[PDB]
Formats: sequence, structure tokens, C-alpha cells
Amino acid sequence: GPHMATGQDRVVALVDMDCFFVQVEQRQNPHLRNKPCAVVQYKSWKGGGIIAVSYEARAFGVTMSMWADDAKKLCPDLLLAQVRESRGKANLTKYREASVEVMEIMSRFAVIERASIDEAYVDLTSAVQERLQKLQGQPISADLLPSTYIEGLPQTVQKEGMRKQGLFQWLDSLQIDNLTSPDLQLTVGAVIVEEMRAAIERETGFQCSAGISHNKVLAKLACGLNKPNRQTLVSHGSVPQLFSQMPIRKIRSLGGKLGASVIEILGIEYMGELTQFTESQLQSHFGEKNGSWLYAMCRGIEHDPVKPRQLPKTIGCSKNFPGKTALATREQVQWWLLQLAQELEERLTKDRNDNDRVATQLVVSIRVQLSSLRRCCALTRYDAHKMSHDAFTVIKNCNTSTEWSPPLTMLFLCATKFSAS
DNA sequence: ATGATGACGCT
DNA sequence: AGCGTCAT
Ligand SMILES: Nc1ncnc2c1ncn2[C@H]1C[C@H](O)[C@@H](COP(=O)(O)OP(=O)(O)OP(=O)(O)O)O1
Ligand SMILES: [Ca+2]
Ligand SMILES: [Ca+2]
Repeated sequence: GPHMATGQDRVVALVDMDCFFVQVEQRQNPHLRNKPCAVVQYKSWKGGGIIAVSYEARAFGVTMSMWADDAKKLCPDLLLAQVRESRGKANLTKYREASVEVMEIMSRFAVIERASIDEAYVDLTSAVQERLQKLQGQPISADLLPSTYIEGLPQTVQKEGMRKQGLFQWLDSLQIDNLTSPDLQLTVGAVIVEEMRAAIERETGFQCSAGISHNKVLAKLACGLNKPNRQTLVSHGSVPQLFSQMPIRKIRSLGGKLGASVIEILGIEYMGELTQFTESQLQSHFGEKNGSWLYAMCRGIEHDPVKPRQLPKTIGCSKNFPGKTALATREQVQWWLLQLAQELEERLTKDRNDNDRVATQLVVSIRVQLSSLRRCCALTRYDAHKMSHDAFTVIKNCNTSTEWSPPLTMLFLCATKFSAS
């Protein structure tokens, strides 16, 4: 249980653009539409590195991080679009601007948290309440959920047939008389997300997938279950079966070292197996915060808020200088810091005009033959020569010595600490 | 020769 | 403040 919290207090969605950079290039160049294609950056080394892959190309085994020359061995008719290059480096402006298109549409429906260039969390709890009162007590037609999967259902032999059967079982057992039913609330959430996804596609051309659940972690997991161009509802009730065979690494934030340590120390494989440990046990192995989080998460419960944040908190530029291209002379170091600073100035000035804010700190980070060393200085003027000069100053004293030893394999300039303006 | 980003936690 | 983790 009577006092046992069930993590069913919110409706949260995660919207994720399908193969996003590919869709941006396909909208622009119709010749690429409905074809195996990929987006690459740079071209000289092994045809360039693939950074996005259409679903038609994925069927050939083409993946992210693949060299284009290698992808071509799997998929000889693979089509390619390449990232713009400016000032000697990859320039991602086209994709950031396409991102803004989508985020602005989503923000018409609800408060969003920008999670990445192509993902946003959506807190739908309020929107759902409103739609529930407007719908009187009327049942929800399957026609309102034309691209929705209900995870765990059903419980003919074609994929769409399965989808509908599952949706039918779900709707035919919904308690539409109870405006406080979590399952009803999720369902209405899914209706709204259908509407949001239709509006994005109508107004931009871009397709996306989505997950609808009671928190961000379940929403994100949900989103990945049926892709592309589909959405998945994960109810509280679906969690025990879903987690019983769900590898721990699939849950957001457990994909790395912590997740590996959970597996090794507890000697388990699946998210569900976490339930047999006390909260104190989990905290003993993984710390107070992680332990509490795991104990609740493996039961489908998570409280991280959808933060009201549509804009990035930092604006950064970086370039790697791998192998022999590593920077070995002072003049080399200065010229690239300047290149980075010039892109940074451009993006910052745009940012200040669009969003009425100004960055106040400049963070400089380098690697010598992830980050070796980060140093910050004040950012008082949007001027690329001053920023590049300042960046040099705060890193110049780590030259072991043109000449620059040891060679620099990465330069990175990041503007941070925004104040309103 | 992945590269280019971006949020947040720890001390 | 500077570094590490985890992610797209
Ligand atoms: N490691 C990376 N380096 C550079 N760019 C990336 C990287 N990961 C993702 N991106 C860019 C390209 C993607 O189009 C976009 C969104 O990433 P992500 O959602 O992980 O894949 P995706 O949108 O291409 O495919 P999916 O349909 O699987 O989401 O961000
Ligand atoms: Ca995506
Ligand atoms: Ca994404």
C-alpha cells in the first residue's frame, strides 16, 4: 504494498530521429532517398569515416565508424554524402540547423530536454492530463495509434499483423473510466507522440522513432525496440519479463565500466537479476548513489527529471591529428588553434544573436603523442585571434621542447558558463 | 586513423 | 578547478 512506490507518476517520451545525418542529406538530394547510403567525413583516408548509415545500407552490414572503402566491400552500390569541410575541418552546421528544426516542433507539444543533436526527452504528464479531460471518458481507437507497439504483447505471421494484435489486446483491457490509471496515461501519451511524430515528418520530412514509458531510462530503452519510423510503449507491468532477459549493458549509463563491474562482482547477466539484492548490498558494491539507483531501476523505477533545456550548455570545436599528422611545430599549433577559434567565434556570434546569451569561459584541451590536459581562461570577447592567442598561452608551458614535443594529437576549444544577455 | 562533439560525476 | 565516465 500500500505504501510501495511504483514509479508510475509521470509520462515520459524519448524521440530519436532515424539515421539522422543520412535523412538530412536525403532530404537535400532526392537521388539518395530510399537507397543504401551513408554519411562520411573526410575522404582521403580509406574513403572517409562513416558517421551515419541508412537502414537499407545496414542490411548489408554497414556500420558506424566503418571506413567507407571497407563499407564498399560489403555494399558495392553504397551511396555517400560527405560532411562539409571548412577551415580544414569537419563542419557540422547543416545537422545542427536541422536539429533546431525538429526541436522547435517538439517544443510546441511539451517541455523538452535536448539529449543530443537528434534526441529529446519529453515530459508529457501535463499534456496527458489535459487530453484526458478533453476526451471525456471516450475509449481510445486503435486508429489513433497507427505506428505504436505495446512491448510484451500479443501474449498472423507478418510484422504489422503482430503489431495490431498486441495493440488490440492492450486497448481491449484498458480501464478508460479511471483518469488516474498509469496504463491509460501512457496510452494517451502514445497518442500525443503519434501526433508529434506526424508533425515532425509533415513539417521537416524527417522520420523518427520514440519510446513512451514512465521515466527516461525506460523511454530510451523502449525507443530502441522497434526502429525505424515506429514507437514503442513500455508499461510498468511489462518490466519484469522485459528485464528478465535484458543484458545489463543495454540500460542507459550501464554500457561502460559500472555495468561491467555489476556483471563481474554480482555474477549476473540480466537487469532483472538485480532484484534479488538488498538496497544496502548494491550500495556496498557500487556506492550510495549508484546502489540506490540500481535498486530502483531494476524494478522499473527512476526519478531523473526531464530537464527544461532545449539549447546546448557548451559550444565546442575540436580536431584530431592522428599518426604522422600530429602537430610538431609551434606555427602549426598556432594555425590550427586559430582555425578552431574562427569556427568557434562564428558559432558563438550566431548563438548570442539567436539565444540572448554570452559564454564567459573558454576551456582549452589538448592531447600529446581522450584528454591529456584541460586548462580554462576567461572569454571576454568573441574574437578568434584573441581566443586562439589565449588558448596558446594557457597550454604553451607544456611544450617539452619548430618545435613542439611531444607532438599534439588533439586540439579542443570549448565555450562554457553562459550568462543571459 | 574513427571524428566531432556534449552532459555530468568525483575529489 | 581538472580529470574521468558515458553517451550520440
Ligand atoms: N560517434 C559519433 N561520431 C560522430 N557523429 C555521430 C556519432 N554518433 C552519432 N553521430 C551523429 C550521426 C547520427 O546521424 C546522429 C544520431 O546518432 P544516433 O542516434 O546514435 O544514430 P542515427 O540517428 O544515425 O541512427 P539510429 O536510427 O540508430 O538512431 O548523430
Ligand atoms: Ca538517431
Ligand atoms: Ca540519437
